[PDB]
Amino acid sequence: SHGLFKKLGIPGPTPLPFLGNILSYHKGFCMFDMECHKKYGKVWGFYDGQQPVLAITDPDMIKTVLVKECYSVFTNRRPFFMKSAISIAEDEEWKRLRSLLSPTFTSGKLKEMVPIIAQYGDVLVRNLRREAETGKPVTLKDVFGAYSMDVITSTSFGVNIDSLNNPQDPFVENTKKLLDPFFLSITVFPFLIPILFPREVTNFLRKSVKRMKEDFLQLMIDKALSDLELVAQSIIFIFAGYETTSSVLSFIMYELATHPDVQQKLQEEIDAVLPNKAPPTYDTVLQMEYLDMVVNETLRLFPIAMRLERVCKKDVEINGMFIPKGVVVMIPSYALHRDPKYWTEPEKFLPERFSKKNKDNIDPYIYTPFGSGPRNCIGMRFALMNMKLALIRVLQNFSFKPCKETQIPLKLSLGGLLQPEKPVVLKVESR
Amino acid sequence: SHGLFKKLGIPGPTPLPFLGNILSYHKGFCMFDMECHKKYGKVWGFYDGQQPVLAITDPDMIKTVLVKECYSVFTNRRPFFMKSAISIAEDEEWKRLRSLLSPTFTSGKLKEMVPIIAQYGDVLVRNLRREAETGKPVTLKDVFGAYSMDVITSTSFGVNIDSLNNPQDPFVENTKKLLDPFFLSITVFPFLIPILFPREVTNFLRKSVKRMKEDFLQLMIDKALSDLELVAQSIIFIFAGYETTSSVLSFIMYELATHPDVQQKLQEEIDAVLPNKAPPTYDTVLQMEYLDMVVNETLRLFPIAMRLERVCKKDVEINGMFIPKGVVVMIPSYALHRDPKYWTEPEKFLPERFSKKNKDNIDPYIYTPFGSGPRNCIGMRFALMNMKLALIRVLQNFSFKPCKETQIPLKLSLGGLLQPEKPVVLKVESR
Ligand code: HEM
Ligand code: HEM
Repeated sequence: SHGLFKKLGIPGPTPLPFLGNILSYHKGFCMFDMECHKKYGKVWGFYDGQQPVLAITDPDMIKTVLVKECYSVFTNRRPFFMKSAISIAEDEEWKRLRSLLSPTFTSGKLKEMVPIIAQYGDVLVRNLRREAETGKPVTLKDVFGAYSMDVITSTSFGVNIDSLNNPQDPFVENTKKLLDPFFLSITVFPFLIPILFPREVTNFLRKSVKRMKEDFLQLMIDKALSDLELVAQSIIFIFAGYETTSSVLSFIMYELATHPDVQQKLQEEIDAVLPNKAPPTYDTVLQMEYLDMVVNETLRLFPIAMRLERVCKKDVEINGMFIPKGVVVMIPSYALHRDPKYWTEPEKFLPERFSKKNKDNIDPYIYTPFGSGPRNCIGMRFALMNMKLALIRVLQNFSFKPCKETQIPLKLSLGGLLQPEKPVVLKVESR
Repeated sequence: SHGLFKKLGIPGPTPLPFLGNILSYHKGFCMFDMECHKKYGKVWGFYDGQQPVLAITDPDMIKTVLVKECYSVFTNRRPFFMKSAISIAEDEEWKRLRSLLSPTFTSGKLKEMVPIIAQYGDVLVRNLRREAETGKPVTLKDVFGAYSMDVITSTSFGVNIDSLNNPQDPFVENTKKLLDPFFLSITVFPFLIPILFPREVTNFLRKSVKRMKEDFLQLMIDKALSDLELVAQSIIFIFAGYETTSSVLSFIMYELATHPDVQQKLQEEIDAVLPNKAPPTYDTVLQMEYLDMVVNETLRLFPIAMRLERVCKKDVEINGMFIPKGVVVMIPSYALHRDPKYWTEPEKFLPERFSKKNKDNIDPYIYTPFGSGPRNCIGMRFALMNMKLALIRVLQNFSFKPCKETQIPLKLSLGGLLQPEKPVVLKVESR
């Protein structure tokens, strides 16, 4: 089906048989999208193996894909027991999951979780203090991974542990048992998908559900919600709240160290709203406008999901172009967030973009770090609050500086995760 | 997912891992269904490999599966360039194909084809005459296969050839290039379906389309109908009108020879409506009530499609039982057509079942030789007329008797086609 886009008069790189365009992935998903946007412009088509993928960059078309024609045509992502997971689930079954999980992520239910995750903010500082007193730079991912792992367990299960100081709490190690060659192989060869996580891990969770069959799990329990449906959601939660939270935090702290003006200016906002290391609260966080700007700006530079995808369930025509059924429509968020067409000096870190003065000039469909429409990121409010509560406690206590080992400029990982090439390592000084 | 039916409280044979229930196929699809109906009764569940299949035998439930909830839940068959074929096509794309082909199979367009296929009835007789004069029995499949191949080409393409006397007319041989180990392997292992007809054959057809891109093909041309969409339909047509037509004709002539009372009684109906070997016409065929009864009764005994299947697209509850999504619902036509619950002496051949006196007692959802609902057999009227026009010319000229080589009782093929175990071979005498 390599002839498809040329049959539609849609430009794009020339697919090779079988491989499609995946050989262009050597520069990384995101550079491909950026090279692609530069030369083909506003729409282009490429092949993930034999799978055609249509990339759109027009905000009207995007709104039509993510919001307008969502339930009708573009309801699902491509599929590539976890078929129950809300992100993989499809059509009426996704709808069902989403409707049952929508109240679990209310602004409401977040305010109740704030005293819980705040506490792990206090734990991050002590671990940070341990290293700062040593006098020497830190590998952010180990203390932000420890923080993010601690938070996500007790939020989804209510087990109070300390990843960084409790080596093998039996729940700790099994949580660490998470993990590409696969993806690339499957992108070109998804035709071995109907052939193939440790059965060991699902059990201890499906088991662990019992101790609650007696956290998200309760709010979820609050067609019947199959216990194993419940397990599929928690695993999606654990991966979401782990890998994303620690990565974004690394990216923020790198931007704060390389811009001491922003960091100290953020430290001032924290010191006025929360005088003398006052404990962060839910209403308080929502007051810190410059913190909101610092977070949104780091997510503009580093949208960890990179792309947003929808399958075209039927032959349709949106805003004047014909989308055949089975085409994957792709919104290249990364490339869009760095497009001189919509952003000034896109490579620069300028939190003032999102000022109450300039936030209104921003097209919500160009800026999609959490996606948009009914199928956008459900854990958005929680993710933002999880990260903001960590930054507050940290900048209430420390200031961060680059070191000889700080990789400046930060280079991105060549693979399919959005993470630093080299781990962010910064000097930590107690204020 | 072998635990699924026991989790639903649905009885059925005990699946083995991987294999599911396919080891029960040794007796043949149809006997399995019949053994199954006998012991589990009105609903049962079995596994084609890992694929759960729910068999229903209640006429209300069947109506709900084939007619009521067709477009909503049970729109497609299981999928196991031919994705364009109308029988394999799905949802709005099937709808599109069906709507474009509906007028091609009108009662109207059939009346125009009658002079065409009548002519090949005259050809069958000459070939039959050749063998009858020899004085000796005939292998029905060779002269009914020749007839059915001749008819289907000129109906779908308008090429006047004589399969039995033209050895290798280039269109003849390529048509013969049609053809189970696959099915069974794929039933248990459909998980290699995303890995795999001669590319040679599609070409000569996709090519041949040109000579008409300048028959069904025109009526079809009479979203755009992709030339290759056109090719997918014709191949479905060629297989339909070949293998089914010749098989049913064999089955009819076997029932006519083993019941000379019916055959001579059918010969009388033909001689009154069509005096002195008068040429059959469209209005004339539709007058032969006992011919209609003989055909319907042979199709009751021998529904060549055997089963009717629908995939459950979403979790629903029909007439009081819960059908989860992705379950294949199966209506075991064969077993239903031979169920003492609805038929008297089901093994007997009694065309009087369908008399104008007793046809009204017949439940259209128990008797589904062509299926029912929007997705029933589209070539039904044409198939019936194709066979009736052949029987008329034949019984206008010959009477058929069993021989030493006539396999009485007729045993059925153990495989997955519905055909005689041994080829029907009958003595042919000129009247
Ligand atoms: C800053 C960290 C995160 C970012 C940048 C992020 C971003 C995204 C994006 C871009 C999408 C796709 C939406 C679309 O295609 O329109 C998504 C989906 C999703 N996200 Fe996140 N996410 C983050 C953290 C989390 C967390 C902590 C959770 C929950 C614990 C979560 C739960 C989900 C779910 C369930 C979906 C799928 C929603 C659906 O299919 O209906 N995310 N996220
Ligand atoms: C006596 C010979 C035949 C018999 C017993 C027969 C029977 C059947 C049956 C039982 C079905 C399935 C319907 C359902 O699942 O509800 C079917 C489908 C179909 N039949 Fe036939 N058929 C015969 C000959 C033909 C011929 C000659 C053609 C056309 C040339 C044809 C075209 C079709 C098509 C296109 C479908 C699929 C319809 C759809 O998916 O919408 N059949 N047939």
